[PDB]
Amino acid sequence: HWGYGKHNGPEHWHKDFPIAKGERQSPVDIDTHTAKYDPSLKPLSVSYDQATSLRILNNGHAFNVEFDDSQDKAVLKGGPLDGTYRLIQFHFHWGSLDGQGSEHTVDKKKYAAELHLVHWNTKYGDFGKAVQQPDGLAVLGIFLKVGSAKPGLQKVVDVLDSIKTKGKSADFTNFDPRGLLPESLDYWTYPGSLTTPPLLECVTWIVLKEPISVSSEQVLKFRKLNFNGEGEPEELMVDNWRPAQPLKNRQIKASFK
Amino acid sequence: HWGYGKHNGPEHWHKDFPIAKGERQSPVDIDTHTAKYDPSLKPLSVSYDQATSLRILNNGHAFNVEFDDSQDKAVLKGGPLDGTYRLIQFHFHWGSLDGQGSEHTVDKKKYAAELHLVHWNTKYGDFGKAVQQPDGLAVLGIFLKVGSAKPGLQKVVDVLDSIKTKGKSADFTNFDPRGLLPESLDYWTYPGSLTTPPLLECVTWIVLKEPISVSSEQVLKFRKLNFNGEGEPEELMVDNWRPAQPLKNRQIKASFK
Ligand SMILES: Nc1cc(Cl)c(S(N)(=O)=O)cc1S(N)(=O)=O
Ligand SMILES: Nc1cc(Cl)c(S(N)(=O)=O)cc1S(N)(=O)=O
Ligand SMILES: [Zn+2]
Ligand SMILES: [Zn+2]
Repeated sequence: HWGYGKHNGPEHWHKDFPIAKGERQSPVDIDTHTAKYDPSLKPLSVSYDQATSLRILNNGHAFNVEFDDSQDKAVLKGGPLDGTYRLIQFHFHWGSLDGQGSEHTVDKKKYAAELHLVHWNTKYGDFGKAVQQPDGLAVLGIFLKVGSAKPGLQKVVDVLDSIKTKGKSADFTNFDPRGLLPESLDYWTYPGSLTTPPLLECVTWIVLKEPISVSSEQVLKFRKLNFNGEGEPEELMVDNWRPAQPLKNRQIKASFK
Repeated sequence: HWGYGKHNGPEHWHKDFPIAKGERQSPVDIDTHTAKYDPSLKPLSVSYDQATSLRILNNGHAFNVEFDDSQDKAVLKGGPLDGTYRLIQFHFHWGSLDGQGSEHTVDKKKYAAELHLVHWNTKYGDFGKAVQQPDGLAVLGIFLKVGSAKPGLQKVVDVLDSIKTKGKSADFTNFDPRGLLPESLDYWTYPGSLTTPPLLECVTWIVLKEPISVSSEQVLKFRKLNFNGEGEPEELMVDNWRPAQPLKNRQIKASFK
């Protein structure tokens, strides 16, 4: 029964998931002056041309847009990564107000929301096996700020009415995640973890420097979702972000000067 | 985006909810000289000894005090009712000034506010199924006039600061709704509807004749609530009442002579 409230939120998670106090937890604050440029990092390769989305699900804390990951259709490669990582799902974290919502921060700046594109390393065969490995996942993180609308996001926001409450799903085919990417692929990278329970330390984080812009009306529709099931008292799905965790013995690398 | 303003208030609701012009809409004016005494009505049975409140919520138009309705703990029976109705929530409607705020009127008299205790018929299993039935709900309505304070109301007014804006909730356990009841259970009854969208024609209305008294300071605290979300321009939550609707082919019955 973990969640984001006073009695079950991030400060409680360590009781059920002791790794919450581990050595490579996420998210973190990105200190842009301390991050070091690494000229040995390769360009990021984001190959989403054959992506095939299947479904969208309200899982009780956010919503996941799911993909067919049974062949290499949508893959992340290059950058800090060795080998091939297949897209399985994306989701967001967001706030109750525009001044908060992101998980990562940039010189302590919080964005209104953060998009996570989750990928698993094909050398481990399946997602479930991959999360047991220190290099099992690669998450592409993208900040959202409020300003102009993101056209490529509108098909997501218009389906949210149909998955308002916990446990609802809807068909969501033919969704192109390329419409959620900023112009630049300039990034920061560090070794970390899932930001939700079970908090497994299996993620290579790749956080893009350039935010995308979404409109106030688009993020308002996120905030009309519900944490609760149908027929239960309404609890708006807002503030589903974990705050920054201690960097400990890690270095954040920059792909750019 | 229905509400109570000039451009989205009760006179607009029929566009989205055509039943607003239906044959059994609420509230109504209670013409006390036309209501007929029915000696075949049984005494009302209000059994609230085991009620267990859980939470209070600002839903953007009023606030709801919610109950655990997963067993028969707080039930309404008798009167005009067949079977057992379980308490799910209560809320109020109120005005900007003491001369208005009630939904029902009594010989055209408007009270400062009106309390609605909402109950669903256990034969339909859940609230959501109950509102689809002509005998699905029973609402106990109680008028508020301004005079002496209502001691049993003060725990509600003191929590309102913590739910000032739309979408906020707070724990609200151990609240006894018996402290909101007048001495007499003398009532009027008629078949009607929800008074808010979706305006479903599923309610047996039971309106008590005896008002309760609340102090000016108590109703002032209702009027400090906000329709708006946090960080938005302030719009005081006042005048959240629907005016009287046409009686059409209905009879109001009185439990008393
Ligand atoms: N399965 C999963 C995997 C990752 Cl990697 C992440 S996150 N937030 O670390 O990207 C979140 C989730 S989920 N669906 O529990 O929110
Ligand atoms: N759910 C509900 C049920 C009833 Cl019955 C009524 S009322 N005003 O008819 O009592 C009001 C509401 S609510 N929460 O939308 O204001
Ligand atoms: Zn995430
Ligand atoms: Zn009401």
